[PDB]
Amino acid sequence: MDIDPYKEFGATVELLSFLPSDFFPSVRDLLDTASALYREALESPEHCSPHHTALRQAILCWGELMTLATWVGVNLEDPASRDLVVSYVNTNMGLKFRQLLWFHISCLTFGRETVIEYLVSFGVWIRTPPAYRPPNAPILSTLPET
Amino acid sequence: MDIDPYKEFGATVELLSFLPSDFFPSVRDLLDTASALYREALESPEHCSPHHTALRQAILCWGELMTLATWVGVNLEDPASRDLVVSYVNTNMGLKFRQLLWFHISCLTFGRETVIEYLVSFGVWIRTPPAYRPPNAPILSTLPETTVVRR
Amino acid sequence: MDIDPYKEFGATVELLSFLPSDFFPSVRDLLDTASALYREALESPEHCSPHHTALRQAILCWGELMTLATWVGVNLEDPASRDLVVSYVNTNMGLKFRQLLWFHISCLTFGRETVIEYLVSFGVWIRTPPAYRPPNAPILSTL
Amino acid sequence: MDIDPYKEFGATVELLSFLPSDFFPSVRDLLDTASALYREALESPEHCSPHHTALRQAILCWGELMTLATWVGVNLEDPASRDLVVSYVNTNMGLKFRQLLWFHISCLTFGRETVIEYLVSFGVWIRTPPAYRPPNAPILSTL
Amino acid sequence: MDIDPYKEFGATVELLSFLPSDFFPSVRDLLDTASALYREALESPEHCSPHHTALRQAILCWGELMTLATWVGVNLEDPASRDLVVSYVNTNMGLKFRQLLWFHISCLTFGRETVIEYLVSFGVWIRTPPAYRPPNAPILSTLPETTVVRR
Amino acid sequence: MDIDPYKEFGATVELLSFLPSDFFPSVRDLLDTASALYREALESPEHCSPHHTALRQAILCWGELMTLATWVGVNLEDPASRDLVVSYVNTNMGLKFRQLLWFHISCLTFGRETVIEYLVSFGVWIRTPPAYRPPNAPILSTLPET
Repeated sequence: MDIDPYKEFGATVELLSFLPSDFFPSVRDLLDTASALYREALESPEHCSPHHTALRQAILCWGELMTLATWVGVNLEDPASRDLVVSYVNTNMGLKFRQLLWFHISCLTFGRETVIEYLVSFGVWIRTPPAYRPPNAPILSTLPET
Repeated sequence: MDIDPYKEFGATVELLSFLPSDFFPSVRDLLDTASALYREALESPEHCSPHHTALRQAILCWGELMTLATWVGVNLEDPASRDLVVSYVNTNMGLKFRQLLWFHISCLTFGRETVIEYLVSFGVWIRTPPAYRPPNAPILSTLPETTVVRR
Repeated sequence: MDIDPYKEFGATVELLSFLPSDFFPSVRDLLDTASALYREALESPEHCSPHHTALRQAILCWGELMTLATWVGVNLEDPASRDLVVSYVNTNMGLKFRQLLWFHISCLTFGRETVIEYLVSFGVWIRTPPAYRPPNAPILSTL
Repeated sequence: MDIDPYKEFGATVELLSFLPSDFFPSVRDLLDTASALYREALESPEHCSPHHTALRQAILCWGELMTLATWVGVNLEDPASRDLVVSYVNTNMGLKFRQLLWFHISCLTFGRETVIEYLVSFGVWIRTPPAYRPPNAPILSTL
Repeated sequence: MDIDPYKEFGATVELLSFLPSDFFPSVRDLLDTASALYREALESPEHCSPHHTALRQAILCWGELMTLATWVGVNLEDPASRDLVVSYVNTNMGLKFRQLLWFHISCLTFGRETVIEYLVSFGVWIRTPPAYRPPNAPILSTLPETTVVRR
Repeated sequence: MDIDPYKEFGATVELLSFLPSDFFPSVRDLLDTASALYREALESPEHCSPHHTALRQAILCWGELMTLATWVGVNLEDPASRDLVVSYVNTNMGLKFRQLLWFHISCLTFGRETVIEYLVSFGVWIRTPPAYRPPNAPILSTLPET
């Protein structure tokens, strides 16, 4: 079908592409963050959020992708095609997967509407010329002010 | 017909004339901003606002200009004239379209009165020689001058 | 973004396609009509209507296109490429621009709904084979 | 002073420009129509209407012009200059005078607003290209 | 008659002398600003304010001076004296006109008391020697610089 | 812009041109009259009228024009162009300046509406043939009748 995973939460693939691709963290860092913070909740029998549900699904999808990478590295003799497919998996699919993981984790942490507003503001700040914008790049924090 | 596109919305050409050419982002950046923010409203059959209407019209003009640039690059085997026309289109007319798109988008985003007050203050800042003015120009943003998002 | 300009006004490119391209008046005649009727309203500092807004936008766009044509005729030495560019601007782009001007002006004048029923009725009259097509084609009026 | 005569009545020179010059009837036919319909009102000692006032003024102006033509034909010996002046008076000035007479008479007859919508509708019909221009052009009536 | 055009409004020539002569913008930029956001009032038949009245008078004087410059460039076959007169008019006579225009425009926009206290504060900032002079100077502005607005 | 200085008071350049140009007094006489009558008010920090404001502005404009004439007479060696520019300043610009000064001073003295009515009546009297008009030319006075 024509399914946008972000629209049920209030965003779009176009909105998450409004940001650079080099901005999103690594799949490993995102998974470590998730395991550090929301592990008990993801491993629980209760849903506890659509965010939690989608996050479980994405984590398992990426685990299957890593299993595929390993099966390739083993059963494929051609080093060219081997490394080629592995690079494809790690980069092209990893980009979307870390987009999704970042979105859901940042939502759970700070706030869904907050994350959406941050997407918009950062995508505008990056396209604004430097002299006519704030110097520091936007960022999300849970550390209150004084 | 002596028409000012900004007089309808309360601004004026002489008011935006003080904005340098380096202040406006690229046409592509502005179009991406619009398509990411107000796309479902621009593609909507409802007159959401005059800003939306003018934005649609400007986007379509720019699409036709891109079509023209492509047709030129194809049908003009004279590289000199071809590149010359393409540069004119992308620079001189692109400047006006950047101006217009930026005005309408910034209005939709922040507030029309806010944008107009910002333009006034920025004209004041830019008309001043550099020595007798602060180094950093005014900034229009929904964020604080410190870019941090809690909640 | 695929932005149909006539969607917010209740029509579509596929709906105006009922009209041929040779049916539309000249940009000059359309602009003369506009300047004769709605000049003071287009020069006005008010959102008189969305049609007024779009009409201002289109007029300024066409003015910039004429500026382009003149700048070309001046700064370009190759007469072949010069004439090619000028003819393209005048004909191909002018087609869409007079489509738009005609639509919005006919709206202002006769009614948006009236223009829409005119479009459908002209589509009927043109789909009609010639043997049974009446000579007097549809047209707008107020009398 | 730039005094548009049709402004106080709701039209403009640019609006009547929609009408060609060969479209207007002859001064003689217009005056015959006036004398057949509104003669007793124009000879009346009352401000029947601003149209009546302007019509009286125009008729007297044209009468003085005819007097000029006759005085020329009498007192001028150079037939070249005589014919030149007479032709100029009859054609160039007669054009404006029959414009004015037609406007005011059609007002009296059918309605000022009706005349205005007629002007705009005729502008449409004439901007229309011939292939899609209906043969039957707009016209005023009461039936 | 000692006619200080600024004491009618609360200032003086000596109060505006705090501002250097190179601080004032161009006559053309000032005219564009006026035409942009006070014109409908300037052309009105109503006494909007003494600022408006004095501004009308100054604009008309400057228009007549431009007329004079043109008439000179036309009727003076001596290019030397021609350019001399033209440069005098453009620079020496125009300095005072742009002083006056800046004053009245800024008083119409940001207020009169604000402009006066701004003159005072800028006089302080400029009397201050450079080693102890802050980088940023007083700059008239309704908008705070880092204005992050979310809607 | 398109600015008429007389319309904010209720007159026009066309209305002040409705009178002859040889009718207006000299700039010197007008300035002497102003200094004799309204000097304290023009030198005061209070506005006291739009008339007073415009009059101050015009006086200073004419002072700058005289300064220009002097600077010319000094720095210009060519006597032809020197006298030419000086005559232009004195005559062409002086005409408008004395029109303005006369208008504002007569307003302050007698009455704005009175001055307007006088403009109209005098411009009609001058164009009327002599035999069919009053013989004496109109004039403004503050001297009441008996």
